[PDB]
Amino acid sequence: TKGMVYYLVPTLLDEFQTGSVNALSMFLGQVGYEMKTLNADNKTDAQQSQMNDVIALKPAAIILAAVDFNALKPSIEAARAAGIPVVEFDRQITSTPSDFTSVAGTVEIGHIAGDHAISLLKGKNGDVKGKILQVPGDPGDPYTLDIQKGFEEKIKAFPGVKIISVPAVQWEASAAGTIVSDQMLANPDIDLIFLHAAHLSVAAVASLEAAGKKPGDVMLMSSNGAPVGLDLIRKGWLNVEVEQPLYAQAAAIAMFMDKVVGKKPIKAGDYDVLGLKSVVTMETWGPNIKIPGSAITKENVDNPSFWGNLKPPTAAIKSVE
Ligand SMILES: N[C@@H]1[C@@H](O)[C@H](O)[C@@H](CO)O[C@@H]1O
Repeated sequence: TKGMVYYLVPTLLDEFQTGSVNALSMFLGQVGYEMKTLNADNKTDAQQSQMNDVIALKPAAIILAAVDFNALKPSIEAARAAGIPVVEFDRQITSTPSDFTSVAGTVEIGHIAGDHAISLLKGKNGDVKGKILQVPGDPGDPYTLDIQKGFEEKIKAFPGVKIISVPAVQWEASAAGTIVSDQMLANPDIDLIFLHAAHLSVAAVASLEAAGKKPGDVMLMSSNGAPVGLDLIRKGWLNVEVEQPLYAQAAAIAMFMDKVVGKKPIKAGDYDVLGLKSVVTMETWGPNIKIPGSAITKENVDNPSFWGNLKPPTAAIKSVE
């Protein structure tokens, strides 16, 4: 064994989070690290306390996905000062250095979602008009902040589309259900609802159903690729799911961990991570790998490369030498 790695996961409340524990644990194990997971259960002060605890344990590395991206900056600094490598998973922290960061191309995921919304709202006469209800996730999470930026950039170019945006605080599907019910009663002309993770869409479907809607009446889209999302595609409720590449983000951390722990430089460039072109840059917050997401529709929903089909790579993750 090469040592222990602590993963500070923000919650265990959807398939991405629990999937990330499983993938990081398995992949790191393939490259000779034992992973231990601590769950913040959506409490910032818990995760901050967990950081102190783990710093005291002096592990080979810490993997953090911050509950709140502004709140954790001091903890990151403390860990690194104690000589412990810190890796950011999924939730990008740009305001202080980390030793590695592994994220989806989130602005690009918002762009893809934007392109599909536009396509979905384009009318017979070539114009783009309608009303979109957008349901971001928690404001403390750069994943949704950056998807929102990309999405809005696309949609704003077509001012005949009105957009209503209401975040689901703490990523709660229950909030999303309330939002969809209240907003649809006030705006019967909502044509499309874009939610930033598929577990939110599950609540949206129930809210639509309770208002008498059937699959396809209101177009629906979400943006993380979770299994419940792909199942809503198959059932006709969801028009599009723009996945983030969970397995690849996890695999990349395992692939580069020897370099992180060895304090060896991580060279900028294009890498293959589980078949995806993954881009490493040197940023002010340290080495960063950005891995692309993809749009999933009924036409390609069964592609085993998409993590919501729960067919992880068969072959050995290997350390980057
Ligand atoms: N990128 C992840 C999503 O996949 C996930 O749904 C939320 C909530 O767990 O956290 C992060 O934002």
